Amino acid sequence: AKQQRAEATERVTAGLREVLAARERRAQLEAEGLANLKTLLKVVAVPATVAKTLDQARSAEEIADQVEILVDQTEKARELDVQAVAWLEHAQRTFETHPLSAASGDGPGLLTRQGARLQALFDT
Amino acid sequence: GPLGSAKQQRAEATERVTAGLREVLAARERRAQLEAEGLANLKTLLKVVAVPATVAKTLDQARSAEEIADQVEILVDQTEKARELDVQAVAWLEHAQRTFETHPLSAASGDGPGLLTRQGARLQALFDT
Amino acid sequence: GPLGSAKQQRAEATERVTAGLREVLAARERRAQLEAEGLANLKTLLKVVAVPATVAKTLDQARSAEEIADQVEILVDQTEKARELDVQAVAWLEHAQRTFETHPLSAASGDGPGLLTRQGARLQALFDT
Amino acid sequence: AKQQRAEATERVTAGLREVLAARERRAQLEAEGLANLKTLLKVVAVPATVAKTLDQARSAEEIADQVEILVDQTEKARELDVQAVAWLEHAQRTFETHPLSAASGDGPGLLTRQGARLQALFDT
Repeated sequence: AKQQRAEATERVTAGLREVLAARERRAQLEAEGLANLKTLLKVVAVPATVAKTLDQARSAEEIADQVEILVDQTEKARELDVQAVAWLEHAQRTFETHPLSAASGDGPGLLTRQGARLQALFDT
Repeated sequence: GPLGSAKQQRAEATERVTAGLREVLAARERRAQLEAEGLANLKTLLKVVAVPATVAKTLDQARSAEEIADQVEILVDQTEKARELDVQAVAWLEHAQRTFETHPLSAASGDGPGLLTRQGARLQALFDT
Repeated sequence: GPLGSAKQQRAEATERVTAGLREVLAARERRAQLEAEGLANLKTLLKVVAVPATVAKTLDQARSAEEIADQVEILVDQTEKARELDVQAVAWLEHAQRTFETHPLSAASGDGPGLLTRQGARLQALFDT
Repeated sequence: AKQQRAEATERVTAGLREVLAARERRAQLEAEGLANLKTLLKVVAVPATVAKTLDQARSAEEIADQVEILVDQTEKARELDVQAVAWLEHAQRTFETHPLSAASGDGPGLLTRQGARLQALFDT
């Protein structure tokens, strides 16, 4: 009867030893995995935004969060773009007719020199 | 009298000259004030459509339509540079998604979906347009 | 910017010119205003001694020292003409007194003194000076 | 007794007749005297003031009144003269020093041309 109680106290201690050991090993490997994830992600050029923060990321989760941030920034850039173009075609039209800027006998409109690159923005 | 009416003819001559300058000067001061009014209204007209914060913080202070035109050239450049960053950001995000689907630290395992699974929605949005 | 700072150099040039006229005009307007102040004080100075009614009613309205000078020439002439009337008036009054002393309608009779007897006082006054 | 009463009623009527007659005669002569007084007065030139009124005078008394008036006017003229000279020497002095009128490098004072006749007035 006593034999089974001694054997049990030991199966627990060995169990802890095995659990602690398996954890320390999984940790070290996951670290390697995180290091290599970062390497893999860098194969294609990394936006400056996240690059300087990507390396400091302490888990894959932090990298994913950093991705979300970039996606958010990228959405907001596109709607500024939507405003910016809306205002620029408005600003162009305004400049074409206004006496302080319009194409007179005294030379072209103030925005004629920029007429080229403006039409680029509008179509695309 | 002899003295007094002669003196009066000199005064009228002095005034006709002073009046002459006054007239020229006033034409200038008026052309100025009207151009100023023109600039004020130019700004009002431009603001009818919402002004990008970039341009707004400097637009009201503009001392001529030329300065406003320069402020436009700037916005155009910023917007071009934003648009080529958009290309970089999407190329990398397309790569990151691909990377995440397959990597053991992030892949959809038996333990729940991939880490970027919840963002697949917003991602495919960016990709098509 | 390229457009805006060039425009600024033209504005400063326009203003330097406008400022130039403004400066010339102001020098004139100031020389005028000071001469005006001079005239006002000329009048004040002249009134320190009582001004003959002749000259007074016109002195304040005077548009220059010249008009005041003319108004003086006048007073001098009036005063000369008053002084030669004084000679006529006294010659005749001397004659009238002499006439009255002897004429039966006026002479000191037994009925009381001559008619100009009561005025002999004021008469001899006029005569000596 | 009755003789003296009749004679008395008549001495009164004749008395009135004589009184009325002596008065009408004294009147006519005094008139002649007034006419000739006027003539005598005119031997020496008559001031314009009184001349136009001297002829209309209806008695010697009115002529004397007209004399008084002339004497009054003549006194007042002399004291205006006293003022006028007082102010003119003051006005001269003022003009000599004041910048709007003074003898400059640009020609003499405004009252220099009148300097001559002014000194006439001051001395006499």
